[PDB]
Amino acid sequence: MNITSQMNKTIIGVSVLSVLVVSVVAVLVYKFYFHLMLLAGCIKYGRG
Repeated sequence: MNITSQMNKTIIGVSVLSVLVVSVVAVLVYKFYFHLMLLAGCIKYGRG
C-alpha cells in the first residue's frame, strides 16, 4: 500500500482503490440525485 510504481502490487492496490472511489462516486451521484429534486421542490414558488 501507499505506492504507485511499476510493481504488480501497486497495480492491485490502485486498481482496487479506483474501483471503490468510482463506485461510491456514481452511487451518490444517482442516489443523491433524487434528494436534489426533493430539496428543490420542498417549497412552493414565489415569483411575486
